[PDB]
Amino acid sequence: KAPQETLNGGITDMLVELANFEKNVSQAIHKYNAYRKAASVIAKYPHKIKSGAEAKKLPGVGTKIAEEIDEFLATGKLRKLEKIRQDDTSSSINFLTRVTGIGPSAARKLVDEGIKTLEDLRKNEDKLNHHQRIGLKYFEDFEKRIPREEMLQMQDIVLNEVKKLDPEYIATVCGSFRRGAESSGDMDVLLTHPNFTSESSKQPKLLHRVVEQLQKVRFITDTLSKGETKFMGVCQLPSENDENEYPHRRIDIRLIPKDQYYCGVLYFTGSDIFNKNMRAHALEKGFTINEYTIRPLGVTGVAGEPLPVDSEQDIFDYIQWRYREPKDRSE
DNA sequence: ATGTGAGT
DNA sequence: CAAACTCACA
Ligand code: NA
Ligand code: NA
Ligand code: NA
Ligand code: NA
Repeated sequence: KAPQETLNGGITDMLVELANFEKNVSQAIHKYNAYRKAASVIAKYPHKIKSGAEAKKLPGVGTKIAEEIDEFLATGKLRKLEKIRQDDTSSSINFLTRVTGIGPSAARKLVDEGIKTLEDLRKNEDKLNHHQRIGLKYFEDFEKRIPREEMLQMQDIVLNEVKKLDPEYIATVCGSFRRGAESSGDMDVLLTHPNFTSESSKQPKLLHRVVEQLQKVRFITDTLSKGETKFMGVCQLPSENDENEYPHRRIDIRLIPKDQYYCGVLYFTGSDIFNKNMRAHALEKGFTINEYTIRPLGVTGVAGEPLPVDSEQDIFDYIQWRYREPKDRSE
């Protein structure tokens, strides 16, 4: 058990790095696609590949990748990948990409202009948009881990402010934090209200009222993006008078229809492996579960009509599963 | 009925 | 989990 391999990680590591190079250093979408699928199919392969020709029999694996595998099998390396690794251009592109807001397109532009380091970026803030400038301002903070006792404190300020606005609101911090992790890198809040449903007249101000109120108490300090259903921004714990100021953190807040809430909470509580195991069991029972709904499945293996859900428990009830605590949703 | 770049 | 989905901006 077993579970995943583990058996050809060296090959698949090579191909994924090659894909990332071609996607976002070269502008070569087809090469990127081909490496990605070749990596994915090899990763499923239950035997330790001993030649390029053995890999070649797989669909997705052609002559060029088979030859790269020989070189990598024979030597312990691929010269082509050692050169990419040593390449200043590609390394600079990948570093700049760590800034939230900067992606391959803006990274290519910046490196072509000689912008490669944080210091370089901190001297050319006029080349960046608001998202990227906020990404840069807090670059160090946004790579920092977030202790659990911090997440909890963050939890009951957004939970409390939301209540004092209107007790009808339901807000939940999901992600690994919900499933019990000793640290996260981000806070992921799911928000809803009884008179926003998938059939209703929308009412955009549900999300804005809570965002505004969190800025008002100085929890939210910056905005990366903000629409009628989705907010992404920055928050901070209140510092103690003077002394140590807490690092700034990424927080997302998402408004979801009431009749779709618990499927979202379920889906964004994870974990990824749990989720896969759960939708797999659902299929065994004749149900399909996604982030929005759970639907029965018909004789022809296809049906719909969302089932009523006002609880995580309800989803479990339908697939005849004992309710699983988030605390034990690792697998 | 804008297209792309990003982030999740 | 990739894919689709939001949102920002040129
Ligand atoms: Na990125
Ligand atoms: Na300048
Ligand atoms: Na999280
Ligand atoms: Na996240």
